[PDB]
Amino acid sequence: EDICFIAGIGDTNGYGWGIAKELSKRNVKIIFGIWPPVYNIFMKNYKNGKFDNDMIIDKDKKMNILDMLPFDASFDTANDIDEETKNNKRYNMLQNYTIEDVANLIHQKYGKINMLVHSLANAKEVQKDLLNTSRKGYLDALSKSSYSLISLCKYFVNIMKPQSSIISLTYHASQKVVPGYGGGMSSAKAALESDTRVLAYHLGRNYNIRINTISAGPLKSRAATAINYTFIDYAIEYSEKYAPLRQKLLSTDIGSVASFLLSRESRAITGQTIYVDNGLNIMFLPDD
Amino acid sequence: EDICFIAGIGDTNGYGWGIAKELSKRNVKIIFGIWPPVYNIFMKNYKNGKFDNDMIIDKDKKMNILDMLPFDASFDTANDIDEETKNNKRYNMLQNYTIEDVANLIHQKYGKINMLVHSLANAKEVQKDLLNTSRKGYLDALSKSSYSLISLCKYFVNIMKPQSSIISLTYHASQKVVPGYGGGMSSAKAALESDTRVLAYHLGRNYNIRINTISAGPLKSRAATAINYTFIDYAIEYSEKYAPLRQKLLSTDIGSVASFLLSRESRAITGQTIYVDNGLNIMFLPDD
Amino acid sequence: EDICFIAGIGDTNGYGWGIAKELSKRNVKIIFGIWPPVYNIFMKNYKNGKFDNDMIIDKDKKMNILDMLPFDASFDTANDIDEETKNNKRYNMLQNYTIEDVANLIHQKYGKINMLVHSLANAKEVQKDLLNTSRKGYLDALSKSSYSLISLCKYFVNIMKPQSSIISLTYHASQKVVPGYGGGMSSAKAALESDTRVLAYHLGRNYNIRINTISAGPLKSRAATAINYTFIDYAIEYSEKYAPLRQKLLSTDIGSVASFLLSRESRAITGQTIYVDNGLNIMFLPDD
Amino acid sequence: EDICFIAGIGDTNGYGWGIAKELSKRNVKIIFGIWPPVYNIFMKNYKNGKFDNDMIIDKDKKMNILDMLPFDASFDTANDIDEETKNNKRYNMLQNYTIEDVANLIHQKYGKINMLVHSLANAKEVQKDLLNTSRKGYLDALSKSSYSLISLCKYFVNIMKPQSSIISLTYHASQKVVPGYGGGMSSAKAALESDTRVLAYHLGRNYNIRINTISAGPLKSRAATAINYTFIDYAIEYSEKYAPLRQKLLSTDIGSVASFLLSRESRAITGQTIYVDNGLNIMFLPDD
Ligand SMILES: NC(=O)c1ccc[n+]([C@@H]2O[C@H](COP(=O)([O-])OP(=O)(O)OC[C@H]3O[C@@H](n4cnc5c(N)ncnc54)[C@H](O)[C@@H]3O)[C@@H](O)[C@H]2O)c1
Ligand SMILES: NC(=O)c1ccc[n+]([C@@H]2O[C@H](COP(=O)([O-])OP(=O)(O)OC[C@H]3O[C@@H](n4cnc5c(N)ncnc54)[C@H](O)[C@@H]3O)[C@@H](O)[C@H]2O)c1
Ligand SMILES: NC(=O)c1ccc[n+]([C@@H]2O[C@H](COP(=O)([O-])OP(=O)(O)OC[C@H]3O[C@@H](n4cnc5c(N)ncnc54)[C@H](O)[C@@H]3O)[C@@H](O)[C@H]2O)c1
Ligand SMILES: NC(=O)c1ccc[n+]([C@@H]2O[C@H](COP(=O)([O-])OP(=O)(O)OC[C@H]3O[C@@H](n4cnc5c(N)ncnc54)[C@H](O)[C@@H]3O)[C@@H](O)[C@H]2O)c1
Ligand SMILES: O=C(Nc1ccc(Oc2ccc(Cl)cc2O)c(Cl)c1)N1CCOCC1
Ligand SMILES: O=C(Nc1ccc(Oc2ccc(Cl)cc2O)c(Cl)c1)N1CCOCC1
Ligand SMILES: O=C(Nc1ccc(Oc2ccc(Cl)cc2O)c(Cl)c1)N1CCOCC1
Ligand SMILES: O=C(Nc1ccc(Oc2ccc(Cl)cc2O)c(Cl)c1)N1CCOCC1
Repeated sequence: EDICFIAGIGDTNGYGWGIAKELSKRNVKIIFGIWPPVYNIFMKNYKNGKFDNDMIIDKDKKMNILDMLPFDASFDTANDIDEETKNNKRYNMLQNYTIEDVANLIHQKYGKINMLVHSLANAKEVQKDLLNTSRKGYLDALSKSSYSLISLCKYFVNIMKPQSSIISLTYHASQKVVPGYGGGMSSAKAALESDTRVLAYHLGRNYNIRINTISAGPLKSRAATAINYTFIDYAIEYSEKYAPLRQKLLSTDIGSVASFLLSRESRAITGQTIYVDNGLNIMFLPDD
Repeated sequence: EDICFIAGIGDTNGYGWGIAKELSKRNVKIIFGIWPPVYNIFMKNYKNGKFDNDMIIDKDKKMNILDMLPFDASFDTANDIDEETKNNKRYNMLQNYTIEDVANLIHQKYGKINMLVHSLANAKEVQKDLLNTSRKGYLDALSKSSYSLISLCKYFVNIMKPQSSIISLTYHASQKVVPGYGGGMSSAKAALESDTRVLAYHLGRNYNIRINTISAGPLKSRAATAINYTFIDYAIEYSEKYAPLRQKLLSTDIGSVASFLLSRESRAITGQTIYVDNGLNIMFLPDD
Repeated sequence: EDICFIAGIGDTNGYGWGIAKELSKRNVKIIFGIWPPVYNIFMKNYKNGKFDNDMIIDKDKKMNILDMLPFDASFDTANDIDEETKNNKRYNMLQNYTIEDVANLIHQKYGKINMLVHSLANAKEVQKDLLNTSRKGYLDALSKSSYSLISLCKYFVNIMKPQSSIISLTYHASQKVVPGYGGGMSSAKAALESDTRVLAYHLGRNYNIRINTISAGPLKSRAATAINYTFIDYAIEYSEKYAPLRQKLLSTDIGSVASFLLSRESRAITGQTIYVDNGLNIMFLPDD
Repeated sequence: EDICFIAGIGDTNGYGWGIAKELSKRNVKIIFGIWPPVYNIFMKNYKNGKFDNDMIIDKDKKMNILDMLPFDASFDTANDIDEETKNNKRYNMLQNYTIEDVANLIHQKYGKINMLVHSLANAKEVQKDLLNTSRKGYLDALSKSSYSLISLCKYFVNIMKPQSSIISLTYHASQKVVPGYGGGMSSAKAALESDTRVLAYHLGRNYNIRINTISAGPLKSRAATAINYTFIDYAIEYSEKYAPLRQKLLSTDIGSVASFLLSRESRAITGQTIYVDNGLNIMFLPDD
């Protein structure tokens, strides 16, 4: 009897969605954590069947969405959330959306979960290059994109079965330089990729939980479109031109590998950056 | 209905067998390629029921062994087999056992296959360390345990459908040094992990076929015992003491990962070393 | 005519000192940036000849200390420094010790410098393990240990000659897990190691400056003693027991490599993590 | 007063020569080991002044060539040289040219040496890609360009002082794929980079000798021209266009790094691949 929390959703054009579709294939209950600023739009959009098409699985199954909670990766507990976001139009008429508040809500309603997905990123200044990034700007990126992963584990470790599994999405910009991947994201993902290891050790030895990370090719998600003729269009162009696998990478191409990593079928794998990127990661020089 | 060729089983105590079992679970049909030295024993042993306990699958399955063929990875085509090997006690009574000849035999009997497993390694002077390995010994190591992959691939690709997948097995002693892993075994493993990428580019672009490699943790196999209470018993103790996951590492743990990679679930992963080893590889210092 | 700024000093038992001794060997003017809280103790200690012994270079040379400035890697400009540290006993009777204020002071007095050393770390919670680290705690570590490097480059790029060179000290805890290396340091060093690359590209293409990083073995510095029978005593124990180079790693063992990296003799090397650690980094399993 | 043996010079257009020059600058004495095919030409050419322009060092130095010996890296001892090679036009008139024989010759003439350079690579089927490389071709690649290092080391160690150092040259196509780098050259390079560690452990612990390897950028050498406006001209264009450092890569750039590693300045570095390549290796995506 299986439950998965997915932290990081605001639409259906991302990897979290990809991941939720493939998990559904093996009958796993999905709990979405939506960033509060878009929680209400996402919810109204759901009710109104915008995703009814996107919720279909090959074999005549609905995606089994157990619940849909506001979730904000920038605050660990209730006592971390500041006054300005306390007023905030959007945040104001929701509650219990810190990391710890949602680890509780979920636990409260459905018991122990046993799969966890970190699928979120923010870098206020992704626009700028690493050199022109401000401290405040850089640290937000690390807080929201890297630390949040640790913070999830701490709070969710307590509501997880043993032999549970955690994942997290990463990008190659942390190993090799991609110009334009600014704001400290590259920085942020390096730490993620390393924290993944150290967590794998603490989580592995103490609770017998596994944690891994998926290094993803480029997908024209709502968030990648925000980066920028958008660098995501160029990343996909190059990738489909040059990657050893000449096909088009789909969000479920990631979903399947994730479903695998969240399953027992992978009990011997932990602390791994796993590359799901049509093989681009292995190339040095272009063919032309 | 998929068919897979596993190159290099001698007994039910290896990773090959582990991979055989887990594939069977997913209902894929098994062609075993066996080293002539041990062909007749394996065959005799199999007939006498000795493997019957070992062919038990959890959900009351047997094992779909489609065939058991003599096979030797040193010989590419028939004009390679030297007059001595040709005439040897073991080799004289057997036929069609070069890489090309079994690629043909299998094709005639069962048509194009879609999965290919490389689970053999060999090295004359394995007991001698790198410095004291002869040229003859080292090139032999590489020939048997590295090149056989490139050759398996040259010949087998033409009897494989597109979207098919190929995996091999490696050891972490290619990346960081474990002394006692001699005779150029480290060298061959490092070659095989590089070969794995170059081939992922050629096979990827030209056949839309994927190739990957599992860097496995330590197992008490027949051939791991051969290294000179032995180095493998020490390895298994270290792993079970110092690895993030303190569970005993089972060949079916590798088995199920190999299964995953050979399936369509892994359609966007290629050219990668995947570690299946309880996460030992992430450790720098023993905590104790 | 050569000048080097070294950001991160409070005594003579660290790597910055090691680095300053070896640079002196090739007649490079040294400018120390001391953390304000210990600036005055360090200065009084200097005047009183505590370091007169440590200032000797093999070949009858004094270390040429051009100047000694208070320097605080946690504030980028004057407008970043808060009220509490504005009162602060220690900080209060010093001025111009932000990153930008010192890039100016130096420039003002001696012109363009042409070698830059980042040799500093802070992680408030190094005591704890990654899991038990707080957000505030983690982000301090990244701010002080990782971001500061970027911040140096931005401000110092402007007072550097072209063909200048920058370095930074790192630790293997970012690639492989060392238990006990907590507080987000591991995290911090990963980002450093990656920022080093991305900076190498921006700095390389724009100003023709090189930037590299030195991955150091363990040294019983004043700061390592603070970590903890102190994990630094254990790190050295293991290292001297097991590293391929059986000798004792000295702070100048690092100093020489740094002097090399800061010289023109290395004009083709950039964005590199360079391991100066008696070779420990390359080992998997112990000998026993 | 140090002596170094450079294995593999054919002309003044390679990295060997570059390494020869930079060493000379540091006043170390040069023993050249030359491949018999080109021995007589090199020698004749040298006598006729043709290299005199090329032997200019900046600070009005010449070059301290202590000796120029015939040398062939395929033959370990004299009982290896087959009757055919023994009798060949080029090989018949020359003597003491196996790895052991020159290790002896040099010892008799000049006593124990302290520096050792490995700047040779060779591969029969370099023009064919990995998939289409024969077993014969590949093992030949490995024999010549990989094993010769392990053998140079077995024999030369006993005519080397402790604290001595050994370097070899590699290409980045061992890590990420550059197609056109065939015949198993990628494979040999990957072996050599693994060999480099295993040997750093054996030589480190048993002789207190260091071994490292320079992964060089592209140079218009004689042997780089041989690969089939050629692949190397494309390589040089890519490097000079897309690398962080847009300066033209010169063999003396490698030269001076090799010098550094062979000196005591690098006493704490061993088993490493050091990249000397204008930082190209850090790039994932071309910015343009
Ligand atoms: N698509 C790609 O090109 C690509 C490639 C490689 C890796 N990735 C990674 O995959 C992951 C998913 O990104 P995506 O591409 O699916 O785009 P996306 O827009 O679906 O993902 C970003 C999501 O995170 C949310 N978010 C931001 N801050 C948050 C916070 N504090 N709390 C809760 N939610 C928050 C956003 O609202 C959004 O829903 C990211 O970590 C990204 O770094 C993406
Ligand atoms: N066992 C371990 O502890 C371990 C750990 C990590 C990696 N690996 C790797 O996994 C793979 C399989 O390991 P294993 O322990 O299961 O080995 P194993 O005990 O199954 O023996 C390998 C098999 O290959 C066969 N073989 C040898 N030479 C051959 C040739 N020329 N042609 C055809 N067949 C040949 C042998 O008869 C043997 O049955 C190897 O590549 C090994 O490097 C093993
Ligand atoms: N010795 C080792 O065991 C070892 C090993 C590998 C790497 N390193 C790295 O080497 C570098 C130097 O450390 P060390 O071992 O020489 O110890 P150290 O005590 O000399 O270095 C820390 C110095 O940084 C200073 N500092 C802290 N925060 C600062 C700030 N905001 N502004 C200015 N200065 C500040 C401290 O006062 C201290 O002088 C560090 O980056 C460390 O991570 C050390
Ligand atoms: N040139 C480049 O663009 C480049 C780039 C990266 C790495 N490298 C590496 O640097 C090293 C030297 O490269 P290079 O371009 O200077 O080569 P090169 O043009 O100097 O040729 C190598 C030399 O080795 C000699 N040689 C070949 N086989 C031999 C044998 N069996 N015994 C003794 N000598 C032998 C050849 O005569 C030749 O002079 C090689 O290992 C190469 O892989 C070269
Ligand atoms: O954080 C932002 N950007 C952003 C950028 C990259 C991201 O992810 C990736 C996208 C593509 C690749 Cl190829 C890799 C990625 O990791 C994500 Cl998920 C978000 N914002 C919010 C505030 O400012 C506007 C944009
Ligand atoms: O090649 C041989 N030995 C050998 C050594 C390692 C091997 O594989 C591994 C086993 C354990 C680990 Cl931990 C890693 C491995 O790679 C294999 Cl399959 C075989 N021979 C020939 C000489 O004696 C008989 C066995
Ligand atoms: O930042 C702190 N600790 C600290 C820890 C490790 C450090 O460096 C290293 C030391 C050893 C190795 Cl082996 C590696 C290192 O990177 C440094 Cl320079 C500082 N503090 C200040 C506040 O709390 C008390 C201790
Ligand atoms: O082995 C041969 N070719 C060859 C190829 C690459 C080599 O080295 C490299 C050159 C450029 C880069 Cl960019 C990388 C290299 O490693 C070397 Cl020294 C030699 N032969 C034999 C057949 O024809 C004559 C030359």
